Amino acid sequence: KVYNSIFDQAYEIDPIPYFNFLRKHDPVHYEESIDAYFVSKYKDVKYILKNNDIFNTKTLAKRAEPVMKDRVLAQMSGQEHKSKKKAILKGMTGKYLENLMPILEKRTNDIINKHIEKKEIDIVNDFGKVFAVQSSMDLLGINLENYEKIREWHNGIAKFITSFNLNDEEIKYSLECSDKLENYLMPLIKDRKKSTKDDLISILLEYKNDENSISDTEILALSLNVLLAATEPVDKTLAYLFYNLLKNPEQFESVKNNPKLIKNAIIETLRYNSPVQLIPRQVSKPFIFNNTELQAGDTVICMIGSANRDPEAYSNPDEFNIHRSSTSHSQNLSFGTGVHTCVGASFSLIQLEMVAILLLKRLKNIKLKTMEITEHGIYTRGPKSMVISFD
Ligand code: HEM
Ligand SMILES: NCc1ccc2[nH]ccc2c1
Repeated sequence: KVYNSIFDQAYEIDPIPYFNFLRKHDPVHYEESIDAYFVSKYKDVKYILKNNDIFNTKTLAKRAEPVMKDRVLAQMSGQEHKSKKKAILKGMTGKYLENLMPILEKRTNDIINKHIEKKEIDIVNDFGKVFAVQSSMDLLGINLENYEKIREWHNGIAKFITSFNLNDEEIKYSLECSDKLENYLMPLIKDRKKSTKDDLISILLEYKNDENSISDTEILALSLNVLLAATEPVDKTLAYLFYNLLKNPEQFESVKNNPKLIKNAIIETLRYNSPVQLIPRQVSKPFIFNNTELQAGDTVICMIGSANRDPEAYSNPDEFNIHRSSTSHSQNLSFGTGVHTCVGASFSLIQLEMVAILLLKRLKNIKLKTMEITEHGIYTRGPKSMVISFD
């Protein structure tokens, strides 16, 4: 009936032609392999995410609980969601943020110092994947000793969350990974209870729901939620940022000349190469977009990358342009919108600006070595490698 499928081999290699086709010819597109509709236009994605009652987050509960071990922020609503969301934000704002950022500068310079004498560095594999997990561990309060194993287990859990047809042996490994992370993490939650530090895990322990407190298994689930949420997109976005700047030498120079433009470059990178590509919701009642009827219990999947390149929301949407100013410009959907918008958005922009500015300060006469990237992932998406040389 319809011959263009999200799961075509061509899609993961280059989804942009698919974005353009779907928005123009099938904006609410059914995929029988996973019994879900993919939503490609900016207007409809925005509407879905802004109407949490019609499109709720219970979808993200069977695709999460197996590894998260208890309730995650997305599953919550009402006063509980708002107050716990505020608790998490407390660990990346105020005094917690003032303390964290010097530490993330250290993380960054320690990685740089590991590679500076080789005169090249892989922004994906040498920097991004290491910095991303370490920064998440520092946010939480986890000692960097076992960070290599933390990365391994994180990868296994993330794969279960971001995948669509896992086989039985792949599933069993993702679960093992989450037990090892639980086995590792629960003892530190039990130690943090007594001696209390100034980190996010202690914030969660001091939480007061009137006079109640989240169970340890729920602190673990929320701690795992932050670990997964903060790690995955940081690597990808840093790589995309430097790739796009170097592929547009004139814009790279504008940033070098006015470093303030770096914030805009990060935002444009998040729009152009959205590292979180899909956001699922469950339909709570009969509903219709364009011609396409949806029923209660159906699953819709917002295509963030498609929406962020919608010509109805941006002029020249498929061009990287750090100087976009609000013929047509909209707020991008890379952090979502509405009730469940990313709690880490402001911290992410601050952390990414710090790292980019330090890389630009210490690596002189940067030159691209990976002339053509190859990207992988349809749920979370980024380059396999992104190597740069420097003096
Ligand atoms: C460039 C970096 C990041 C991007 C692109 C990103 C993207 C997103 C998106 C698109 C959502 C919405 C998911 C939905 O509506 O179902 C989300 C939610 C969330 N993100 Fe991020 N995120 C990033 C960094 C972070 C960081 C650093 C944290 C730190 C803890 C974090 C924690 C969360 C949490 C807890 C949620 C759930 C929000 C809620 O349910 O109210 N993320 N993120
Ligand atoms: N907070 C960003 C984010 C959103 C969805 C995700 N699915 C797996 C990891 C992950 C991270």
